[PDB]
Amino acid sequence: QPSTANGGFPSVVVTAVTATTSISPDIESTWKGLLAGESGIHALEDEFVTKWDLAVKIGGHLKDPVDSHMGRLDMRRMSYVQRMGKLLGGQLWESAGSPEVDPDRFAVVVGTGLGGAERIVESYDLMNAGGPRKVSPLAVQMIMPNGAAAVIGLQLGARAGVMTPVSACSSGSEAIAHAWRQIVMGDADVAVCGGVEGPIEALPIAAFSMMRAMSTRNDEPERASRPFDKDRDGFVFGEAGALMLIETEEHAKARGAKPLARLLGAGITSDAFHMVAPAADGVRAGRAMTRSLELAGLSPADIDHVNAHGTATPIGDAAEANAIRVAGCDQAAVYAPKSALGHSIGAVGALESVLTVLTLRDGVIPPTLNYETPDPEIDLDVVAGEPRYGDYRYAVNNSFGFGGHNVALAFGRY
Amino acid sequence: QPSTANGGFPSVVVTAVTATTSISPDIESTWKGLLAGESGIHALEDEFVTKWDLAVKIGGHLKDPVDSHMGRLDMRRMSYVQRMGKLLGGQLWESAGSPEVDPDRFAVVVGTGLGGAERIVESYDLMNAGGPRKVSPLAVQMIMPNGAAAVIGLQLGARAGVMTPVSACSSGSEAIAHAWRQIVMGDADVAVCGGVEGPIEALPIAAFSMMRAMSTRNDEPERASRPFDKDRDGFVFGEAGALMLIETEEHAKARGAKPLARLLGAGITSDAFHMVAPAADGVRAGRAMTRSLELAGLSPADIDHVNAHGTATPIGDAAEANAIRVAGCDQAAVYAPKSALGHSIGAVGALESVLTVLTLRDGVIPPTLNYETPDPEIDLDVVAGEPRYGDYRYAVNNSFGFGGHNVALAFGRY
Ligand SMILES: CCCCS(=O)(=O)Nc1ccc2cnn(C)c2c1
Ligand SMILES: CCCCS(=O)(=O)Nc1ccc2cnn(C)c2c1
Ligand SMILES: CCCCS(=O)(=O)Nc1ccc2cnn(C)c2c1
Ligand SMILES: CCCCS(=O)(=O)Nc1ccc2cnn(C)c2c1
Ligand code: NA
Ligand code: NA
Repeated sequence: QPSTANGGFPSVVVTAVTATTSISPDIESTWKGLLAGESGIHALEDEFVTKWDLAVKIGGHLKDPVDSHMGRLDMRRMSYVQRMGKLLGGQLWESAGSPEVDPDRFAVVVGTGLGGAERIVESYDLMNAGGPRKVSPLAVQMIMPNGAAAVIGLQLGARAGVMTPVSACSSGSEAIAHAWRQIVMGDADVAVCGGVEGPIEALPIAAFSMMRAMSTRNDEPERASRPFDKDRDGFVFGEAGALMLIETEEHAKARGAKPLARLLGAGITSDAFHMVAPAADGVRAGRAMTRSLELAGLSPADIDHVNAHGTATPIGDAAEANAIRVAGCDQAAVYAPKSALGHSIGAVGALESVLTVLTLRDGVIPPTLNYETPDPEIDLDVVAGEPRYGDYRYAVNNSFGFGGHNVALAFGRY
Repeated sequence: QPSTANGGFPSVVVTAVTATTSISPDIESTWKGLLAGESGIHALEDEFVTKWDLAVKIGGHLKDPVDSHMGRLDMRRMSYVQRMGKLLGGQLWESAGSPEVDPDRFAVVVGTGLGGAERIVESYDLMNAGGPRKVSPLAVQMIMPNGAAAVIGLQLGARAGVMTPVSACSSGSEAIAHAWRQIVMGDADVAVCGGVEGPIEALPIAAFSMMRAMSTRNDEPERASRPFDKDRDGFVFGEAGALMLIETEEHAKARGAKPLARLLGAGITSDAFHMVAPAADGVRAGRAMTRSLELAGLSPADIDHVNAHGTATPIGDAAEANAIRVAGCDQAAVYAPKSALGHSIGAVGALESVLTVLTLRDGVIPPTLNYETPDPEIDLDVVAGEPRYGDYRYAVNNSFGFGGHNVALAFGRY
């Protein structure tokens, strides 16, 4: 049975990464800030907080707003997530040395949680105001959730598939999983993959708050996101988008690209348990980790590091602790980046996949912020206080999305 | 290099199908009507046609509306596409003999074009009216585009992955492609797959009409959808949803299920050409057909039948004729079901995949309606007049979606 370790799958490497976060528009500056213990989460200055008197008054807007890079034309022809995708797509390609690749062996897979939803309301207002002919001929291509991936595939010339998986919090990780599949099955040699997501506004806060999924620790915003802490009380929004470039090792060697890590396997399972709550027993989520190991050719003892999904909801962190144990990975050093960067839904799995790559590259795990009184019922080796330098050889990034979608990505040091 | 023909991939069969269309809620009755030359497309009786004086006054509502099967509870807890998914999911399972399968080897892949979009506007109205606490705690799970797939996976107990690809008109075909991948890569033994889509309303008509993508032949609704006809003038909406059950041949034999056809291979490519127009040269779209043949282990000469994407836009049918030629399949007998059933976007590839199965099962192709003066620049063997009974051994179903997403599915007679 084929595996990465036994050569049954081609070797696939990560050759470039890009991300915009609440800490910085530069991924290497985000990484430096994480290591320094910085948080992207602050008091929301937006007028809409006072207008609605929202329960949640904290979150992390992008440090550098996407639209500060968008002129009038882009603001009229693209939804927000398309604008963010176009921005990250060009940054990534430049960071990769702007390679000339075969378009027919080049795929794009970019997940997102929702799509161009703000253009739905706008098109509906324009039609109420002025009739059907005041809907833009660009409305369909802006609204459609595949729009961000299509923009990037068109911008970079990808003709071996342009795909958009939608699985809430796991969308950006699942995109990297399907890009890995598209390469190992032979349909592509190189792929841009990741996730983009919209900004923090009042309706998103209201919608997730009404599930009691969100922290309300407004007095101390940087202390609010507390994954695996006894005093956690839900997640915090932190805006983000992230893409990575993956390609076969032979493709990378032939064009002089230095891999940052290896992408060794990917597991996708489902809870079939509840529409928003994860299964308490963590069994299917752990099975996604196991599956990524099977495809990589690893055993649980090889896993030095787990980049947790760790949203800091009470039930989510408890389910994930069971999953890590179920997968036999609970000796691994655990990092929960949402402690610092918050939750960006459809982008966050991609962002955390980039962070996992950087952990393997630099042999260091940033501290999980606000991990001060460890939850007694959770016994994980959570990195905290200051970065932990260590000999990390293999790592799993977890993403467990609303709807019960479990994605685990197995990465290796190059 | 592995293929279905050389045993490199496990044999995968189609064991059950279900669909709701503008002709009938029963797939076998839809099939009978298609053979009899029936059209689902009629004059729209909806008040909103007069209210807005839409250019387009024709379309095919479902013969049996989804919500005539939905009580008060389902109407409050699910978006439309989730309600349609729940309806089709239960019908499919019953039609399959309600098998007991291993949940851990059971996947769901259901595409859709947009998602629970009507609940976005509703949640936003509820918040304007009564503040953030009058947004439902169910809003997130109703809005999220993965919601229909999650509903079906939860209803049927699928724990080997629940996935939602979004690729406009190719969403329902791409879902069947990823379900086939999930089985042949070893992650699952059985999968429910297909696509669901929302209903015809005024804003969707306005949005697609402003691209000049839609027929305006309101005087003769059943004559309006004219794929490959010289006098075509765009597509017609025809509501639909469709799912099929696929499983390994060994899984099917072990539980006494009679396969209706074989699912032999799937090709996914992209145009990277334009956000809504297909590439004129049809090259990448043809390459998707070729790729499905490579994975099946077939040559172009084996392809007896092509179930065309055939939307009846001027540029779309011309591009697809080039694609079929590029793929070496232009001796195949061509059917364009949108001539009778119209375009259901995210569901239509799944519906047409079911129709391809039935063509192989029954050795017959329904007539392409309204094919009366063949376009001189297109030279395809378009079935027309009355059904063509023939020895169809292998067939390709094409779906080429807005955004440049090309999916070809290779099917074989069982
Ligand atoms: C980290 C913030 C996540 C917010 S969200 O999950 O509700 N996605 C989201 C997606 C698209 C748009 C367009 N406008 N808006 C406001 C959007 C929001
Ligand atoms: C501009 C309208 C925002 C819609 S919302 O406020 O209800 N947020 C939202 C809701 C559901 C999902 C699933 N994925 N994602 C990202 C979501 C986001
Ligand atoms: C065959 C009709 C296709 C219409 S459409 O492409 O615009 N999809 C669509 C999807 C969801 C909803 C919810 N309400 N409405 C009106 C919807 C419409
Ligand atoms: C209830 C709001 C309807 C939004 S709409 O009228 O603009 N139609 C619409 C627009 C884009 C896409 C992509 N896929 N699909 C299916 C789509 C459908
Ligand atoms: Na993670
Ligand atoms: Na077709």
